[PDB]
Amino acid sequence: KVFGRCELAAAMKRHGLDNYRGYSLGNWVCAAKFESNFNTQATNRNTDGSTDYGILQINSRWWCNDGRTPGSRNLCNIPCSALLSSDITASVNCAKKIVSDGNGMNAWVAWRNRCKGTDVQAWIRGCRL
Ligand SMILES: CC(=O)N[C@@H]1[C@@H](O)[C@H](O[C@@H]2O[C@H](CO)[C@@H](O[C@@H]3O[C@H](CO)[C@@H](O)[C@H](O)[C@H]3NC(C)=O)[C@H](O)[C@H]2NC(C)=O)[C@@H](CO)O[C@H]1O
Ligand SMILES: [Cl-]
Ligand SMILES: [Cl-]
Ligand code: NA
Repeated sequence: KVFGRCELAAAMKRHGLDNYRGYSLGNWVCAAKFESNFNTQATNRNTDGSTDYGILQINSRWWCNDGRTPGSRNLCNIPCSALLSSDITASVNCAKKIVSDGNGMNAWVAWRNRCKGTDVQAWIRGCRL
């Protein structure tokens, strides 16, 4: 599923991401935009053999099991394919654990390089929230 911008904003708010660990909703929408282009089915292989999955590009070295990332963990206790669903529940629940793990939203490379320190509120302009 390719979400609309305000559609995804509404979904993340309902699932409790707006100001989760202090990160306003626009941060999460900006992260999703540049990680996946709002596409729940996005996948991308990394040089270390791991793969990033879903709307928030959650990585199989740490967070989910995809059966092909040796020596990895599965800290969200979830198959990585669950992160590709049109229902973003699994991705949001896992994202809450990632952002709580010490480095905040710096765990998302695209967030650090393209959202951090910008006017992220613009990502929820015009949305009925
Ligand atoms: C969205 C996503 O999947 N991002 C991936 C990053 O999570 C991952 O970075 C590494 O993440 C782990 C887990 O959070 C980091 O380990 C944690 O480090 C903190 C700070 O030192 C420490 O307090 C925690 O105890 C420790 N947790 C565990 C379970 O060990 C690790 O430092 C990150 N590595 C970095 C930032 O280089 C990166 C790299 O695999 O991939 C992203 O896609
Ligand atoms: Cl915001
Ligand atoms: Cl933080
Ligand atoms: Na894994």
